Amino acid sequence: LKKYTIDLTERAEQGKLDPVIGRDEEIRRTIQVLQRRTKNNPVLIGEPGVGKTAIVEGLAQRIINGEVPEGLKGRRVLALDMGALVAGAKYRGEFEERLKGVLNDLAKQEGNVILFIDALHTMAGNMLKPALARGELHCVGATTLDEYRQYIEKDAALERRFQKVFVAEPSVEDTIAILRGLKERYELHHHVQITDPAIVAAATLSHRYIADRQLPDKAIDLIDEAASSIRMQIDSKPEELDRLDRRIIQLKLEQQALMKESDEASKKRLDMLNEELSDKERQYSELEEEWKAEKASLSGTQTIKAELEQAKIAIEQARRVGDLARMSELQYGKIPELEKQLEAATQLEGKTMRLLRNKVTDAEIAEVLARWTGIPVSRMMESEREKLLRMEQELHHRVIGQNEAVDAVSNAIRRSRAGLADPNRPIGSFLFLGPTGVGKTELCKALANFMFDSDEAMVRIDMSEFMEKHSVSRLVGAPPGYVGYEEGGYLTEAVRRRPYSVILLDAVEKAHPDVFNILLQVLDDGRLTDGQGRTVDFRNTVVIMTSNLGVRETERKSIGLIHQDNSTDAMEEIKKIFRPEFINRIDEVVVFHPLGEQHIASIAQIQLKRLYKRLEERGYEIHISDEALKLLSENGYDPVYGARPLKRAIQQQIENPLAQQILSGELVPGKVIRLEVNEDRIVAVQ
Amino acid sequence: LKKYTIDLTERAEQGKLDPVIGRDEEIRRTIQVLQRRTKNNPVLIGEPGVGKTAIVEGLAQRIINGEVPEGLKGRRVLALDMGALVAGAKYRGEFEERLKGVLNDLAKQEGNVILFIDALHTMAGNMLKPALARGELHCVGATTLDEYRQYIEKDAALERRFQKVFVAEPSVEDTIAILRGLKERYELHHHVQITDPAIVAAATLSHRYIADRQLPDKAIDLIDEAASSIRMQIDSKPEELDRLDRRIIQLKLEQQALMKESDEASKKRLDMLNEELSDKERQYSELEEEWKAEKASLSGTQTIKAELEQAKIAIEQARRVGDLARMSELQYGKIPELEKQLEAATQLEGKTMRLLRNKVTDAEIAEVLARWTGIPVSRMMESEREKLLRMEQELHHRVIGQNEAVDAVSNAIRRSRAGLADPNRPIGSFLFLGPTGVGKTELCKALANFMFDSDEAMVRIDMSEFMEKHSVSRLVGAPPGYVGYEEGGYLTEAVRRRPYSVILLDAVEKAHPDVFNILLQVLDDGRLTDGQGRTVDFRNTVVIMTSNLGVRETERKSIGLIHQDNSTDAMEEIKKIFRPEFINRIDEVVVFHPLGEQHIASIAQIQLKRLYKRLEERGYEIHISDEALKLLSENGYDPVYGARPLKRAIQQQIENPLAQQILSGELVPGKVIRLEVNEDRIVAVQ
Ligand SMILES: Nc1ncnc2c1ncn2[C@@H]1O[C@H](COP(=O)(O)OP(=O)(O)OP(O)(O)=S)[C@@H](O)[C@H]1O
Ligand SMILES: Nc1ncnc2c1ncn2[C@@H]1O[C@H](COP(=O)(O)OP(=O)(O)OP(O)(O)=S)[C@@H](O)[C@H]1O
Ligand SMILES: Nc1ncnc2c1ncn2[C@@H]1O[C@H](COP(=O)(O)OP(=O)(O)OP(O)(O)=S)[C@@H](O)[C@H]1O
Repeated sequence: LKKYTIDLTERAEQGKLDPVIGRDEEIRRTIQVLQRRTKNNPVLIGEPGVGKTAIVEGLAQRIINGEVPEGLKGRRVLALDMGALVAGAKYRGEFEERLKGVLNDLAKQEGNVILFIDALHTMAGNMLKPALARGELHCVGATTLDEYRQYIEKDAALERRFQKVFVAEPSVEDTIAILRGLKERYELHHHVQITDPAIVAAATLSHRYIADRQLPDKAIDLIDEAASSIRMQIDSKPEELDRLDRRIIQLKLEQQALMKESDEASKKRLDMLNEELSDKERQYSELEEEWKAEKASLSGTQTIKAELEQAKIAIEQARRVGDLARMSELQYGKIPELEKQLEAATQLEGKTMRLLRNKVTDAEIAEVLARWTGIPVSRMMESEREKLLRMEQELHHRVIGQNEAVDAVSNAIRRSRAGLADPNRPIGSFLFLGPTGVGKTELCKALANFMFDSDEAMVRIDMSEFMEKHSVSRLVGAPPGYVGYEEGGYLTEAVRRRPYSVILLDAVEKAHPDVFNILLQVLDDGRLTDGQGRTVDFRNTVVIMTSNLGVRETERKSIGLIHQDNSTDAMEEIKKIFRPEFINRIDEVVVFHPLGEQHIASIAQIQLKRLYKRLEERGYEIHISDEALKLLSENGYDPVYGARPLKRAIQQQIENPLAQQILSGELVPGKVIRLEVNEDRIVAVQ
Repeated sequence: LKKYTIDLTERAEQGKLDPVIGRDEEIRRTIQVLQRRTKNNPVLIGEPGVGKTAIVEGLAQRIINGEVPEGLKGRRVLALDMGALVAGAKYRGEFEERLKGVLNDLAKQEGNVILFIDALHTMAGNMLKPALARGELHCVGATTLDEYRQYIEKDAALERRFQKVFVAEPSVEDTIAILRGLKERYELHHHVQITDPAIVAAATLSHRYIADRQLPDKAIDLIDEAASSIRMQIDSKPEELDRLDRRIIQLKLEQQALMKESDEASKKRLDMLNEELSDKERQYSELEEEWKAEKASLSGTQTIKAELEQAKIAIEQARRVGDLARMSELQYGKIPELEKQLEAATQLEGKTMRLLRNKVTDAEIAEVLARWTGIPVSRMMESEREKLLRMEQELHHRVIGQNEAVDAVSNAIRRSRAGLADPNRPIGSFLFLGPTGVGKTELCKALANFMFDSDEAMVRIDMSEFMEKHSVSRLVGAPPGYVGYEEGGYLTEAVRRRPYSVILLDAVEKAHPDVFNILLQVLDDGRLTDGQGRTVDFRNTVVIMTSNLGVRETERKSIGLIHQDNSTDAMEEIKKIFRPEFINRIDEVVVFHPLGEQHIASIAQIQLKRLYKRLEERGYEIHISDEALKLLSENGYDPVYGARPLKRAIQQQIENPLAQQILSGELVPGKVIRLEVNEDRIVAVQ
């Protein structure tokens, strides 16, 4: 027992370990397990970073304070040491001799040690199950749920002797009570000051966007590491003193260079640099000496921090012994004086700590979490009126015409960012009708590039492939007997990879109606459960649906024809192909129009602009008359596609004779091109 | 104590560590990890040779300069001494005894000395875990990726003990700056001079051809071995001296035989050999003397290297301790003068160096890599445009005929590699018709064997197989839960293995127009989604499509008649059977004709080559009459299948009775065979 167990109550007796904060329902709960005659060995169940070892240790603090119930007193938690057990040796068989010897040793201690085990399922078990079953060994185990189920949930010793009690992770305010629990410990680790929006924003946003790990832990190493970064920033010499310091080192060692001067007559002219030397000396001693004043302020601050910690260790040892006159002479004696000189120190640091910032901001936590997640917290919390009001201009950068669409859609996005919508629905539910490549593709990449900040959030799934009855098994999930019964279909994998994404559904009318029913279910729910066996949320994505029934009616219906016509017979075609309660579950019915010749001209322009970039690579620009712009305007257009042969007319009239000529060497970089017209085409000239 | 530890800091103090170049950021991140109290122990995660130990030692250089922040002021780093554990460990158990005792007197140091351990996955050491749980020491680790992932991913304690730090393989340019750093160390240790394009081209070729190692280490080995080999040339006796040494030692053996003369008219002739001894000994003496002159001057400039480096060491320690008159003494004093007569020595080699060479150049680099890889210096001095011009000639070496294809397609490949169009396209997107066995895969393996230097970049696709809905399931992949998804798409298999491929397609019009549309997605964007759905990028890959619908008119338009008309009536029929989108996708509408009659004779003797090898292995030699060759040309040729029946017509017609005649003994080895013509059969004649 000298070799294999750590007395946790000893380190609690030195105050070497932190107090637990909160979670006394779990503590009392475990106390309600420890009382028990059989199942003397409880099983903690929880995730990493939860606090279960702190449950054990604060339980030991309740032991050493005697605040545990009577009879539970008299026994001492000495937890099983990791790596004292096997431990490390050349042979096999040592493991069982050590197991035996510690069982004889706890046998001769007569229960007065209660034995905690970290990670029960890893640490076999031959001599264990009898002494467990007798109840003589009053140990304690702790593991996770899933690794219990895979270590095993099943077998008779494990389910027999033990009692599983599981926990939750704490709530946001609960984590605030945690950080207000241990913030003094981290402050004397850190010697900084702490803002309250830093910790409530840390718990809230770390709660929201970190789905992997759990409370409290992600908040803990956010606050800890960020505060360490502030320690490194503070404890280094100030950057103005650094930028001065480099040229001042340069003049003081250039002074070393110019003491033994070669020409006292010819290089007597150096005395200007001797005067600048003295000026940099004066301003240098001023800036440095200001920083020494900061060092005196921060030094006295850390002293009254430390002496307040000594007052708290003293008052708590007075709680352990129960010396009440000692408690009064401490709490009236030391504490209010260090409180008032604390407030004088903090108001003085509110005054003169101009250059250095002991206070940490919520903005620091935003920067560190941006360095983990990748999203800037500017994008969370800039002027939301700036981005949300510039959104229309953002669209009319790369999506031309189509004002009604960007209005209704954009306002829907606005009230989505409001939070006024249902948290039991996906974000945006939209139907689009119109030609392809005229801006639909631009709309998807544009909007995912706006909110989801990249074009990658778009997921295209065509429904033209999905015709037969088996199409639902294709895109959703397979039946058994197949690997797709572990894989699922396309959609579940798509949102399964990208939680924050945009879903695109092309030519959606061709499918069987069995598709359309679960389409109604993802319209109602924002959830669906796959062949694999998991629920997949859609509360962080927007479904975008396109059909091509009345797209040969959408080329004509806008602008110049009535929406009641194509709405009547195409909603009638919905009545053939859906029920319009599905239309009740889409949010908007959005219609597009073909482009005016000015739009077509401008998308020819911005289509050329990337070629102007790639000639900016080589060293060229290009000037084009409205004649040749009418050639790309006429040849780049078709009624069936709109803008899709634009690249075709451009490459076929332009890219091949032009870069033909650069493969002839006829074109000199740094000499500008003007694409002047040919006979009836485009030709190139330097 | 003193026995059981290496201090790195006293080594960087005594210059025993190496200077580091350009890794500040991850050092800063490392300090940000090290300032924590828990999980404060970072793990360097990167490939071997990447710079991890150098990051450690350069951090110790910031220690020994005091450049560290005041959070890490005065803290110590001492490296592990495993060899002192086994020093004196006379019996088993004493190793772990000194391990724990050294762990104790380190454990009383308590954070002042911060340990580094490399190769942490190698580290028993379960006993080292609880002292880490106490934090009585402080550690830095360094291991690999999957070592970590099998290492502390399992131990939930150790993932709370540690933390990831990644170091990627750096820029080429900072690696050049690293060589700028230690180039004084390697020129001064290695006695020679090095130019900067040796560093630059060493980085370019070393980065290009060897990715198995990492930066910087491969370039370090190139420079180290390279310049050390130049110094081996300096050591080695020159070639005039050793050729003359051969001639004098033969002159001493032969003349010594002539000195012990017996014959009158034969051996009294020896005086001409004696004056030849006078000649070769004088010339050997003079070239010998000039070699001692070059070794004299080069020895002198080596001494000035040592003297100037002593000025560097003395000025650096002079800047450490701050000895003022020593800094003015050395800086104003030795280093300008030693640079003056240093330039007298480098100018002195600037004239006098005729016999030996000392400056490290790019030819030396190409030699040293040419002696590692065996890849010739011709390959490395090949520019892009060099093989772009050599494409016609080099493929005409293998593939004679089809000058349309090699010349025109060679122009097309120069256009694609040069930058004609949008880079989001496949490199080669054309149509290459022709019957089977007349040059198709011949030209495929020719192409990939030219531009990718191997035949293996090939996959062939049959559209006539692909008439169904499992077509797409075959070539690009079945959906999940379907047959063939285990095979996937064989296209996605070979392209997913080799991204630099050449794709063959066969008889395109027999397929379904889904594959014309999947095909149309291929010819656009330089990409495609597979049956799984993820993108398969095509911008590094040439596709080749045949159609056998011109088979008989291809085999008649083969010898003599121009093959442009095959291309154009191919545009007639194929334009009729297709849509003009796909027609505008392909750039050159090509068709592979069968070879000429004399070219058929060339193919025939090409197959005869290995046969004649087998013959002259045994002393045989077949001559062939051109007429019997012509009978093979009309016989083994198929107007349907080209010359595919020709090979089986060779073995089937002649070779089995040829085996009966060689094996008969009738045909005698050591004798010429001519393929004379006894009757309509071809029968060999001795
Ligand atoms: N409610 C809490 N009160 C105090 N500290 C807590 C609390 N929750 C978590 N912690 C801290 O979070 C860290 C991890 O919790 P632990 O006490 O080690 O238990 P754990 O998360 O279950 O880890 P285990 O038990 O080894 S799997 C410790 O530094 C705890 O002090
Ligand atoms: N910035 C640098 N300046 C100078 N030398 C460097 C630099 N980075 C890497 N090196 C060299 O690269 C060599 C190999 O890298 P290491 O520092 O050993 O880290 P490594 O990736 O762990 O290599 P190992 O030890 O073989 S696993 C070192 O010995 C240095 O000589
Ligand atoms: N242009 C050519 N030059 C020389 N030999 C050729 C040529 N074309 C075909 N051959 C011969 O015919 C054989 C088969 O033709 P290939 O070159 O492979 O064309 P193919 O379409 O792959 O026909 P296969 O291999 O039977 S599917 C080759 O192995 C050669 O022996």
